Amino acid sequence: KDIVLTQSHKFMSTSVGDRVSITCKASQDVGTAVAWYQQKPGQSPKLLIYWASTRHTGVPDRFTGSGSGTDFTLTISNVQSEDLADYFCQQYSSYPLTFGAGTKLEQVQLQESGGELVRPGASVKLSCKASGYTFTSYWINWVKQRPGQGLEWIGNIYPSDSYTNYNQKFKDKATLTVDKSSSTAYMQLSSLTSEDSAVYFCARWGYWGQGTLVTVS
Repeated sequence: KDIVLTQSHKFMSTSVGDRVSITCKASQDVGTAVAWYQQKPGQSPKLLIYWASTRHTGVPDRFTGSGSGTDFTLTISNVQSEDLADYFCQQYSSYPLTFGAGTKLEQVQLQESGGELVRPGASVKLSCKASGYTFTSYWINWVKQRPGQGLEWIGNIYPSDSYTNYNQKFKDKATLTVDKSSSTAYMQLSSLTSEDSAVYFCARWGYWGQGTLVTVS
């Protein structure tokens, strides 16, 4: 059974200066293979914490993470205006990678392209141009985010040899490939329906692309 992460507060209210804690409980033991992300409207998720309690490069000391096993916590000590955003936990213990549903608090580069209007039933090809690091040394992941909804992992690919892993839910709907020469990863989706309309992100450890919007209509 897929690992389910539960963040019990879709919304949390706070005031500038306050301390806030958001929790995430895993349906299964995930060791400390948990990451926390911040995401603001119209922007891509930003990595805050990984391995449950390690702060990512450039994240203010205001953010701390803790926990192991099934219970994890993200704490922001002295809330600032710029911290008002959605927060998501994610586990990377085993496939399929999964995310919590989100809590709304109130030189590496990946450039995506390809998103547009597409006719139902047809196919679309999304691209993700990687730069600023060695393309063949990091797994590239693709994630789907339907407007106003949460994150769903589609699958990943190792560029050196194109080994792939797919979320069973997407096993034939999508195919992942790369072009080593231009450092770009691609994802093609077939038999499109409105359930496929969404923003699609490519991401490697630590960095997400800006997202590309696919609209089936």
